[PDB]
Amino acid sequence: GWNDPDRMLLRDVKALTLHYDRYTTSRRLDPIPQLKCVGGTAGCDSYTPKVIQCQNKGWDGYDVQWECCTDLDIAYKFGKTVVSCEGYESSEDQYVLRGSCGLEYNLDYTELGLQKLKESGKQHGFCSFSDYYYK
Repeated sequence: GWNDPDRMLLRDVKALTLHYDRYTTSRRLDPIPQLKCVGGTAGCDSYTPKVIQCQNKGWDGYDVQWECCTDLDIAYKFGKTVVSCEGYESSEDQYVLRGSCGLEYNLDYTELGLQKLKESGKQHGFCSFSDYYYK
């Protein structure tokens, strides 16, 4: 229904700001951290971001295509990343619950980082094109 509280069309979400110490909203599932390191060849004990911004590159009429950019040591990159929001009524819903979106990322060594296995102190801007998980 068009007055259903906290109901938003996923394809029209333009951007996200995700915090490591905040939880997602959830009605059907279970709140999770908005921003979570879930693995990687460098592990989640290396530097981890506290906030990540993601843009929906298809917000102006197309399917969702999340791009999440940050600055990391040149030793590191994001591996696979996954954005996921809670479908309002089900995982098949094109409407999602406001506040329910979150990012999971893996923190890998780059091919240069694998040579050294520690931080260089030099940084690079890096963008991940996330896969989307329907839930």
